[PDB]
Amino acid sequence: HMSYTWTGALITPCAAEESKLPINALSNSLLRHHNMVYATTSRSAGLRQKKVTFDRLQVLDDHYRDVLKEMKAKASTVKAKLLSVEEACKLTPPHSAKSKFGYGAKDVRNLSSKAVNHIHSVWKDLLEDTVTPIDTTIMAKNEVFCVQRKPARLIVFPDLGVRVCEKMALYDVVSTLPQVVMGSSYGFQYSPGQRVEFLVNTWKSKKNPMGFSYDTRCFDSTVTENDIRVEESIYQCCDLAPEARQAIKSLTERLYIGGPLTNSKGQNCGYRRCRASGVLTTSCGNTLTCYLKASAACRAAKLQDCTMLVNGDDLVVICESAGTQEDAASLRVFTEAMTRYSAPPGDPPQPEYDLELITSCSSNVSVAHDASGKRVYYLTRDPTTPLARAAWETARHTPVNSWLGNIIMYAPTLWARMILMTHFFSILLAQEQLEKALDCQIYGACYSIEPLDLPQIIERLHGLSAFSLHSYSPGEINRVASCLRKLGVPPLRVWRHRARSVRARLLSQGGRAATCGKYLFNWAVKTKLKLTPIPAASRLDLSGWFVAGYSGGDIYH
Ligand SMILES: CNC(=O)c1c(-c2ccc(F)cc2)oc2cc(N(CCO)S(C)(=O)=O)c(C3CC3)cc12
Repeated sequence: HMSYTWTGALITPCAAEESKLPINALSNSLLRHHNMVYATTSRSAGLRQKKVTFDRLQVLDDHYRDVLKEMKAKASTVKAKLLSVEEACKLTPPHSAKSKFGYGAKDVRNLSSKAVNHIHSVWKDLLEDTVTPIDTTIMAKNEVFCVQRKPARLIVFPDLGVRVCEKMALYDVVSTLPQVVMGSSYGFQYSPGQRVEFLVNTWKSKKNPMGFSYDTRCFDSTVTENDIRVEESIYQCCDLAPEARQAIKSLTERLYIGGPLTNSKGQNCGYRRCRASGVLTTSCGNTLTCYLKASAACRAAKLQDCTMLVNGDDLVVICESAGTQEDAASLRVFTEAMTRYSAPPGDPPQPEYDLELITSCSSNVSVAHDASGKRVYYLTRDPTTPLARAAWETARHTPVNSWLGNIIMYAPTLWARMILMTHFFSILLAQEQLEKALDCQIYGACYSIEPLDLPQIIERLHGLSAFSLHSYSPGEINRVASCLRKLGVPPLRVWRHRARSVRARLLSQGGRAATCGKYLFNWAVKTKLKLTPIPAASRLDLSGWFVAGYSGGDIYH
């Protein structure tokens, strides 16, 4: 019962891959220790293949089937619609990988007849054939990290035509079902501000709160055929159009449960029997499956008043404490239950008695103070990976601008405000590209965003306090400072100095540029302006934003 079988054909690249940090005239203004930053390449895919390849065994008990019955009871209340071809086509990213069959993402988005004709033929075939495995391309991801080296992650995805049909059958399902089935535990529903609020209120809801993060070793590889059938049975509880049901069963049999792996050069690389990383249902399936198993394991471990927070394969549980020694015992029982369900941990879970000491999705809760002095809670992280990618993006144009994503999702943080906003607005001012829309990612979904609209977006995801936070905590300041020394990034005082320059330059352009200077950089100056609610922030249609996650899902807004 192996996650993968392999032929020995290599996972080949699509193009030239750089492993070393590109340097330009801007590089040393951000980061001087360039040998610390690297990009993963297909060269390391061979190592990743070994890591992700193992036997899965599953022992399913009454807690499991009990939780699944409840999950299905809530699933049965969901009505989901089929998307039209044209609705699905406009959800396709502009630089989504082109079809093998003679069209690309822009053909799809323009509703070109060749594209649409092929998509109708793929759909007709899904309705007619519920057995034939669907081909997938396997590729190494190119992502940037700091040293102390990870191997390349693997992306497995079907043809463009198939991807549009997934949207047609399942987009409304994966968008509406997870909140209904999991309620407040479904993490992708929250803005970062709503998410902190939920965590703190949940932490406060307990008499003696304890919490842990539970992170599964190679989650996609732990997902069995049973797990993918159980997900399908949940989707099928929904009130669906008959073609949707058939297409969902076809996509499950032929794509989701498994299939042949082909490289970029067309060679058969092997065969998948676990989760594909680049299908529509990756995030939702993972979130459901992770919730099912973890809720069941809570019951096996008799944890009092478990609150789950689940996003994909990331899981935090906050529950009632039984004292440190017994909590420790209980976590091992939790871990014992999860492992039996084929979800063992990378690192064993540790109980925590301070909300700020729990880390999941690389992030933790911390505290600062707003204008009035009142404490505000916010999500932050070690800035190392964000900064290493900022350094890469200073010298190379990338299809996803992590700096922009990081400004949006960590806008209230010290390091995003002082370093990322300062640095990238300076570059944008110099190139006169403040109004140029840039592709970025929030919860795995693709967004095209104009840097000038950041103040609006930040106010909506965080509120006006994002522009007013101060008196950050000694622990947080310490981590950032230490990261800046390790990477060879100038100290925070240099950034305050440059921010005043950036601020004045932005004000000197007037308009939306001036708004950016006023709101984003008010922290930089001594005589603080008063920051009132932004007129335009109310106008912005933030629907699609924070209903669900779509990591690997090939979704654009
Ligand atoms: C189950 N885990 C969670 O819900 C998350 C926690 C977390 C929870 C409890 C805790 F004690 C410490 C941290 O922090 C997060 C940050 C992000 N973001 C970053 C995505 O990498 S963000 C800052 O955009 O909100 C996300 C995004 C993926 C939805 C999810 C979580």
